[PDB]
Amino acid sequence: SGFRKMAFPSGKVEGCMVQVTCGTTTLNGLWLDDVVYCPRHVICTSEDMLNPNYEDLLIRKSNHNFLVQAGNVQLRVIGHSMQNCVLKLKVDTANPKTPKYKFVRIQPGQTFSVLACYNGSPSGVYQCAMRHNFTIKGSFLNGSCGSVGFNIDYDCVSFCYMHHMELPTGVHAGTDLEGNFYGPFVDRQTAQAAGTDTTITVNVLAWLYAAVINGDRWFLNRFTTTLNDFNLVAMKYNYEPLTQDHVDILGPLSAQTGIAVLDMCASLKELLQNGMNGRTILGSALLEDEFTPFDVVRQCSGVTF
Repeated sequence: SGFRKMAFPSGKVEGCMVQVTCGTTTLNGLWLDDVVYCPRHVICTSEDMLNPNYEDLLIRKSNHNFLVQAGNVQLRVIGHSMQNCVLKLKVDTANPKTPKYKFVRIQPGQTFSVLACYNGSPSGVYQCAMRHNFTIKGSFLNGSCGSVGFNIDYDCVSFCYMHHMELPTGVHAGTDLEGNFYGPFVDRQTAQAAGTDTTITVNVLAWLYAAVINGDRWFLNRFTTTLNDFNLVAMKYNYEPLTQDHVDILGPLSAQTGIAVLDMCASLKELLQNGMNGRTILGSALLEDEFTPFDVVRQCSGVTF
Protein backbone atom coordinates (compact mmCIF):
# COMPACT_ATOMS: atom_id res chain seq x y z
CA SER A 1 0.00 0.00 0.00
CA GLY A 2 0.84 3.70 0.39
CA PHE A 3 -0.44 6.49 -1.85
CA ARG A 4 1.60 8.62 -4.23
CA LYS A 5 1.20 11.18 -6.98
CA MET A 6 2.03 8.93 -9.92
CA ALA A 7 2.45 9.60 -13.64
CA PHE A 8 1.92 7.14 -16.45
CA PRO A 9 5.03 5.47 -17.89
CA SER A 10 6.25 7.87 -20.53
CA GLY A 11 8.16 5.68 -22.97
CA LYS A 12 5.42 5.61 -25.59
CA VAL A 13 5.30 9.40 -25.70
CA GLU A 14 9.08 9.90 -25.48
CA GLY A 15 9.42 8.26 -28.89
CA CYS A 16 7.06 10.86 -30.38
CA MET A 17 8.95 13.98 -29.30
CA VAL A 18 10.86 15.90 -31.98
CA GLN A 19 12.46 19.32 -32.24
CA VAL A 20 10.91 22.00 -34.45
CA THR A 21 12.78 25.16 -35.46
CA CYS A 22 11.41 27.99 -37.58
CA GLY A 23 13.89 30.79 -38.04
CA THR A 24 15.31 31.62 -34.63
CA THR A 25 12.62 29.87 -32.54
CA THR A 26 12.91 26.25 -31.34
CA LEU A 27 10.27 24.25 -29.47
CA ASN A 28 8.90 20.74 -29.24
CA GLY A 29 6.63 18.92 -31.63
CA LEU A 30 4.69 15.69 -31.40
CA TRP A 31 5.38 13.26 -34.28
CA LEU A 32 2.49 10.86 -34.92
CA ASP A 33 2.26 9.00 -38.22
CA ASP A 34 3.50 11.44 -40.92
CA VAL A 35 2.42 14.66 -39.14
CA VAL A 36 4.31 16.79 -36.63
CA TYR A 37 2.12 18.83 -34.28
CA CYS A 38 3.50 21.97 -32.60
CA PRO A 39 2.34 25.39 -31.33
CA ARG A 40 1.82 27.89 -34.13
CA HIS A 41 3.81 30.52 -32.27
CA VAL A 42 6.89 28.71 -33.49
CA ILE A 43 6.66 31.23 -36.36
CA CYS A 44 6.89 34.26 -34.05
CA THR A 45 9.75 36.41 -32.89
CA SER A 46 9.69 37.67 -29.32
CA GLU A 47 8.47 40.94 -30.85
CA ASP A 48 5.74 39.18 -32.85
CA MET A 49 4.28 37.74 -29.63
CA LEU A 50 3.15 41.16 -28.42
CA ASN A 51 0.54 41.24 -31.18
CA PRO A 52 0.82 38.49 -33.83
CA ASN A 53 -1.31 38.09 -36.96
CA TYR A 54 -0.61 34.40 -37.47
CA GLU A 55 -2.22 34.21 -40.92
CA ASP A 56 0.10 36.97 -42.16
CA LEU A 57 3.25 35.62 -40.48
CA LEU A 58 2.53 32.22 -42.04
CA ILE A 59 2.52 33.70 -45.57
CA ARG A 60 6.25 34.32 -45.24
CA LYS A 61 6.82 30.63 -44.39
CA SER A 62 7.30 27.63 -46.69
CA ASN A 63 7.83 23.91 -46.09
CA HIS A 64 11.63 24.29 -45.91
CA ASN A 65 11.46 27.06 -43.28
CA PHE A 66 10.41 24.38 -40.75
CA LEU A 67 13.33 22.27 -39.56
CA VAL A 68 12.15 19.08 -37.83
CA GLN A 69 14.77 17.01 -36.01
CA ALA A 70 14.31 13.58 -34.36
CA GLY A 71 17.54 12.74 -32.62
CA ASN A 72 20.35 13.55 -35.04
CA VAL A 73 18.03 12.75 -37.97
CA GLN A 74 16.33 15.42 -40.09
CA LEU A 75 12.74 14.91 -41.24
CA ARG A 76 11.64 16.30 -44.59
CA VAL A 77 8.64 18.66 -44.45
CA ILE A 78 6.32 18.20 -47.44
CA GLY A 79 3.22 20.11 -46.31
CA HIS A 80 2.04 22.45 -43.54
CA SER A 81 -1.23 23.92 -42.34
CA MET A 82 -2.55 25.91 -39.38
CA GLN A 83 -5.40 24.38 -37.36
CA ASN A 84 -6.57 26.75 -34.65
CA CYS A 85 -3.47 27.38 -32.55
CA VAL A 86 -1.37 24.39 -33.73
CA LEU A 87 0.66 23.91 -36.88
CA LYS A 88 0.53 20.50 -38.58
CA LEU A 89 3.77 19.77 -40.48
CA LYS A 90 3.39 16.88 -42.92
CA VAL A 91 6.62 14.91 -43.21
CA ASP A 92 7.71 12.27 -45.69
CA THR A 93 8.29 9.57 -43.03
CA ALA A 94 5.72 7.95 -40.76
CA ASN A 95 7.03 7.75 -37.23
CA PRO A 96 7.90 4.03 -36.78
CA LYS A 97 7.39 4.43 -32.99
CA THR A 98 3.84 5.79 -33.28
CA PRO A 99 1.75 4.17 -30.53
CA LYS A 100 -1.95 3.61 -30.66
CA TYR A 101 -3.31 7.06 -29.85
CA LYS A 102 -6.33 9.35 -29.63
CA PHE A 103 -6.86 13.09 -29.29
CA VAL A 104 -9.21 14.02 -26.46
CA ARG A 105 -10.44 17.25 -24.95
CA ILE A 106 -10.61 16.76 -21.16
CA GLN A 107 -13.04 18.27 -18.64
CA PRO A 108 -11.95 20.45 -15.72
CA GLY A 109 -10.97 18.22 -12.82
CA GLN A 110 -9.56 15.44 -15.00
CA THR A 111 -5.86 14.63 -14.60
CA PHE A 112 -3.08 13.73 -17.01
CA SER A 113 0.68 13.21 -17.11
CA VAL A 114 2.98 15.89 -18.58
CA LEU A 115 6.24 14.99 -20.30
CA ALA A 116 8.27 18.19 -20.02
CA CYS A 117 10.70 18.45 -22.95
CA TYR A 118 13.38 20.86 -24.21
CA ASN A 119 14.87 20.88 -27.75
CA GLY A 120 12.79 17.79 -28.51
CA SER A 121 14.26 15.75 -25.66
CA PRO A 122 12.29 14.50 -22.62
CA SER A 123 13.31 16.02 -19.30
CA GLY A 124 10.82 14.64 -16.75
CA VAL A 125 7.25 13.57 -16.09
CA TYR A 126 4.64 14.69 -13.56
CA GLN A 127 0.88 14.77 -12.94
CA CYS A 128 -1.39 17.74 -13.56
CA ALA A 129 -5.08 18.47 -13.42
CA MET A 130 -7.12 20.80 -15.58
CA ARG A 131 -8.31 23.38 -13.07
CA HIS A 132 -11.85 24.79 -13.25
CA ASN A 133 -10.32 28.08 -14.45
CA PHE A 134 -8.72 26.11 -17.34
CA THR A 135 -5.12 26.59 -16.18
CA ILE A 136 -2.71 23.94 -14.99
CA LYS A 137 -0.04 24.24 -12.31
CA GLY A 138 2.94 22.86 -14.21
CA SER A 139 6.72 23.12 -14.36
CA PHE A 140 7.61 24.80 -17.66
CA LEU A 141 10.76 26.75 -18.50
CA ASN A 142 11.77 28.46 -21.72
CA GLY A 143 11.88 25.98 -24.58
CA SER A 144 9.14 23.76 -23.08
CA CYS A 145 6.30 24.80 -25.43
CA GLY A 146 4.90 21.81 -27.34
CA SER A 147 5.35 19.47 -24.38
CA VAL A 148 2.23 17.32 -24.17
CA GLY A 149 -0.11 15.94 -21.53
CA PHE A 150 -1.67 12.51 -21.92
CA ASN A 151 -3.37 9.49 -20.36
CA ILE A 152 -2.72 5.81 -21.20
CA ASP A 153 -5.42 3.09 -21.43
CA TYR A 154 -3.49 -0.22 -21.83
CA ASP A 155 -2.10 0.35 -25.35
CA CYS A 156 -3.80 3.68 -26.23
CA VAL A 157 -2.20 7.05 -25.51
CA SER A 158 -4.86 9.77 -25.22
CA PHE A 159 -3.26 13.16 -25.78
CA CYS A 160 -5.17 15.99 -24.16
CA TYR A 161 -2.78 18.95 -23.74
CA MET A 162 -0.05 20.84 -25.56
CA HIS A 163 1.77 23.56 -23.65
CA HIS A 164 1.74 27.08 -25.12
CA MET A 165 1.89 29.91 -22.55
CA GLU A 166 2.77 30.95 -19.01
CA LEU A 167 0.53 33.62 -17.56
CA PRO A 168 2.08 36.58 -15.70
CA THR A 169 0.99 34.86 -12.47
CA GLY A 170 3.09 31.75 -13.17
CA VAL A 171 0.30 29.34 -14.07
CA HIS A 172 0.17 27.62 -17.43
CA ALA A 173 -2.22 27.52 -20.39
CA GLY A 174 -2.34 25.53 -23.59
CA THR A 175 -4.43 23.66 -26.09
CA ASP A 176 -5.84 20.27 -26.91
CA LEU A 177 -4.24 18.57 -29.91
CA GLU A 178 -6.71 20.25 -32.27
CA GLY A 179 -5.27 23.64 -31.33
CA ASN A 180 -8.20 24.91 -29.24
CA PHE A 181 -7.06 26.60 -26.04
CA TYR A 182 -8.48 25.36 -22.79
CA GLY A 183 -10.41 28.33 -21.42
CA PRO A 184 -10.30 31.94 -22.61
CA PHE A 185 -6.55 32.20 -23.14
CA VAL A 186 -4.91 33.22 -26.42
CA ASP A 187 -1.38 32.80 -27.80
CA ARG A 188 -0.43 36.43 -27.39
CA GLN A 189 1.85 38.08 -24.81
CA THR A 190 -0.86 40.21 -23.20
CA ALA A 191 -2.06 40.57 -19.65
CA GLN A 192 -4.41 37.62 -19.19
CA ALA A 193 -5.78 36.84 -15.78
CA ALA A 194 -7.17 33.56 -14.54
CA GLY A 195 -10.49 33.38 -12.77
CA THR A 196 -11.15 31.81 -9.40
CA ASP A 197 -9.26 28.57 -8.75
CA THR A 198 -12.06 26.47 -7.30
CA THR A 199 -11.18 23.22 -5.51
CA ILE A 200 -12.17 19.98 -7.24
CA THR A 201 -14.50 18.61 -4.57
CA VAL A 202 -15.06 15.18 -6.12
CA ASN A 203 -11.27 14.75 -6.25
CA VAL A 204 -10.71 15.63 -2.59
CA LEU A 205 -13.36 13.05 -1.67
CA ALA A 206 -11.65 10.33 -3.69
CA TRP A 207 -8.39 11.19 -1.94
CA LEU A 208 -10.08 10.94 1.46
CA TYR A 209 -11.31 7.50 0.40
CA ALA A 210 -7.73 6.65 -0.57
CA ALA A 211 -6.48 7.70 2.86
CA VAL A 212 -9.08 5.53 4.61
CA ILE A 213 -8.03 2.53 2.49
CA ASN A 214 -4.41 3.28 3.52
CA GLY A 215 -5.03 3.59 7.30
CA ASP A 216 -5.41 7.38 7.80
CA ARG A 217 -8.88 7.50 9.41
CA TRP A 218 -8.58 10.21 12.13
CA PHE A 219 -10.69 12.69 10.08
CA LEU A 220 -13.69 10.32 10.01
CA ASN A 221 -16.45 11.83 12.21
CA ARG A 222 -19.87 10.69 13.56
CA PHE A 223 -21.88 13.06 11.35
CA THR A 224 -23.55 12.95 7.94
CA THR A 225 -24.93 15.76 5.72
CA THR A 226 -27.03 16.44 2.60
CA LEU A 227 -25.73 17.57 -0.83
CA ASN A 228 -27.46 20.98 -0.33
CA ASP A 229 -26.11 21.41 3.23
CA PHE A 230 -22.60 20.36 2.13
CA ASN A 231 -22.71 22.65 -0.96
CA LEU A 232 -23.54 25.71 1.23
CA VAL A 233 -20.24 25.04 3.08
CA ALA A 234 -18.50 24.28 -0.27
CA MET A 235 -19.55 27.66 -1.78
CA LYS A 236 -17.93 29.54 1.17
CA TYR A 237 -14.58 27.70 0.66
CA ASN A 238 -14.58 28.05 -3.20
CA TYR A 239 -15.22 24.30 -3.66
CA GLU A 240 -17.06 22.97 -6.70
CA PRO A 241 -20.71 22.14 -5.98
CA LEU A 242 -21.09 18.36 -5.59
CA THR A 243 -23.62 16.63 -7.88
CA GLN A 244 -25.37 13.23 -7.95
CA ASP A 245 -23.08 12.35 -10.90
CA HIS A 246 -20.11 12.98 -8.55
CA VAL A 247 -21.75 10.78 -5.83
CA ASP A 248 -22.29 8.04 -8.48
CA ILE A 249 -18.59 8.20 -9.56
CA LEU A 250 -17.54 7.73 -5.89
CA GLY A 251 -19.83 4.66 -5.54
CA PRO A 252 -17.11 1.96 -6.02
CA LEU A 253 -14.95 3.65 -3.31
CA SER A 254 -17.99 3.98 -0.98
CA ALA A 255 -18.64 0.24 -1.45
CA GLN A 256 -15.01 -0.83 -0.77
CA THR A 257 -14.73 1.38 2.37
CA GLY A 258 -18.31 0.94 3.68
CA ILE A 259 -18.41 4.76 4.08
CA ALA A 260 -21.38 6.46 2.40
CA VAL A 261 -20.48 9.48 0.21
CA LEU A 262 -22.56 11.89 2.36
CA ASP A 263 -20.69 10.63 5.50
CA MET A 264 -17.33 11.38 3.82
CA CYS A 265 -18.87 14.76 2.81
CA ALA A 266 -19.60 15.59 6.49
CA SER A 267 -15.99 14.71 7.41
CA LEU A 268 -14.80 17.05 4.60
CA LYS A 269 -17.15 19.80 5.89
CA GLU A 270 -15.58 19.55 9.38
CA LEU A 271 -12.01 19.65 7.93
CA LEU A 272 -12.93 22.83 5.98
CA GLN A 273 -14.57 24.44 9.03
CA ASN A 274 -12.02 23.35 11.70
CA GLY A 275 -8.78 22.81 9.72
CA MET A 276 -6.41 19.83 10.12
CA ASN A 277 -5.13 21.02 13.56
CA GLY A 278 -1.52 20.60 12.32
CA ARG A 279 -2.10 16.95 11.37
CA THR A 280 -1.54 15.27 8.01
CA ILE A 281 -3.51 13.08 5.63
CA LEU A 282 -1.50 10.80 3.34
CA GLY A 283 1.52 12.92 4.22
CA SER A 284 -0.01 16.26 3.20
CA ALA A 285 -0.97 19.18 5.42
CA LEU A 286 -3.76 20.30 3.05
CA LEU A 287 -6.66 18.80 1.13
CA GLU A 288 -5.43 17.41 -2.21
CA ASP A 289 -7.69 17.74 -5.25
CA GLU A 290 -5.53 16.47 -8.12
CA PHE A 291 -6.47 12.77 -7.73
CA THR A 292 -9.56 11.62 -9.65
CA PRO A 293 -11.78 8.76 -8.48
CA PHE A 294 -10.31 6.85 -11.45
CA ASP A 295 -6.80 7.67 -10.23
CA VAL A 296 -7.52 6.29 -6.76
CA VAL A 297 -9.03 3.02 -8.03
CA ARG A 298 -5.96 2.51 -10.25
CA GLN A 299 -3.42 2.94 -7.44
CA CYS A 300 -5.55 0.82 -5.08
CA SER A 301 -5.99 -2.08 -7.64
CA GLY A 302 -2.65 -1.86 -9.57
CA VAL A 303 -3.87 -1.27 -13.16
CA THR A 304 -1.07 -1.78 -15.70
CA PHE A 305 -0.64 -0.78 -19.35
